[PDB]
Amino acid sequence: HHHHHHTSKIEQPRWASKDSAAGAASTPDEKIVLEFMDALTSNDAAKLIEYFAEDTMYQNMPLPPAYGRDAVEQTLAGLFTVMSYDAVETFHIGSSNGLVYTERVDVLRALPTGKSYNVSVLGVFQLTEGKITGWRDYFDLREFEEAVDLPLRG
Amino acid sequence: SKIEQPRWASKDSAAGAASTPDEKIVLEFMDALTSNDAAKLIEYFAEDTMYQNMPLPPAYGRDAVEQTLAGLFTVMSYDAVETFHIGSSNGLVYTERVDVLRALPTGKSYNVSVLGVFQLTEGKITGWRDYFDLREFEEAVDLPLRG
Ligand SMILES: O[C@H]1CCCC[C@@H]1O
Ligand SMILES: O[C@H]1CCCC[C@@H]1O
Ligand SMILES: [Cl-]
Ligand SMILES: [K+]
Ligand SMILES: [K+]
Ligand SMILES: [K+]
Ligand SMILES: [K+]
Ligand code: NI
Ligand code: NI
Ligand code: NI
Repeated sequence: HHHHHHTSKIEQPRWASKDSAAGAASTPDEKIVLEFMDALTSNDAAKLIEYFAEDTMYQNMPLPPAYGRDAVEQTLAGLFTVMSYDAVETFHIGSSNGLVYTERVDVLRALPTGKSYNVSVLGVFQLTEGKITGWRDYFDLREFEEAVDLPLRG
Repeated sequence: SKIEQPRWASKDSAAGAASTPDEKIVLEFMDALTSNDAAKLIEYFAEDTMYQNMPLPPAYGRDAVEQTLAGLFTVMSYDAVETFHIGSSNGLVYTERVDVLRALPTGKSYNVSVLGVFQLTEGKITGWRDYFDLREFEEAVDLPLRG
């Protein structure tokens, strides 16, 4: 067992547009996505999975995709066993053609190690009738792993 | 040596097409990338810009950006950049794409899954940030970039 380490709080980057609309909802889809982000910090897969279509998809890119609502829940749940969302901060959101884009920092705690880390993520969401048909997050896995002693690949 | 379109790519035939003047530019900026000319690419940038491949430190200012590009270009070159999804809002443009990248010391290639954001002011880039996993690139082409 290891104590919860300090949770370093979130830098507001120099490149963060200070047009305060850039990080604000503008479509019903965008509104949904932002709401979904807020749900992450609940670390509850049953809460999250309701946002998804049956015919959906989910992938942290340095990690294998989950195809199908059933696969996605397993992946989500799997993740929630070694890590936990403390905070999700979306600097920029935007949409087009059914896709929504979020520039974020996620604040995560590796459960086994108790270590915390702030992750630069750019995610894309696909919606269809208010339901997530795809969710893909882009980030660098090695530096999260190293930061919190949690080898996640393989 | 091609790029297969992944089963999750929007079949919306507009999704990957440039939709606004800012998105036309970004799409052009990336054909320009296969030139692998830092001197040319910097044309698209404003003086008050920044550039970061997020696994690597940011480059602030146009001269930094150019140099960091030039440096990158010493060890690698693009061969292709296919863009599946493109969209925008509030002067930011997002691209989901695949960069085929070749390592100059080893000759080995790797297709990189990328999601990038661009900030434009009056048709000039004032921010370009690519999100991707660095490790699987290195491991693929045997070219370390973050010791
Ligand atoms: O932001 C990412 C980082 C860690 C894996 C899941 C999360 O969605
Ligand atoms: O697309 C990325 C992948 C390799 C590092 C630089 C490039 O911009
Ligand atoms: Cl799909
Ligand atoms: K700047
Ligand atoms: K917005
Ligand atoms: K839009
Ligand atoms: K488009
Ligand atoms: Ni231990
Ligand atoms: Ni301890
Ligand atoms: Ni501590």
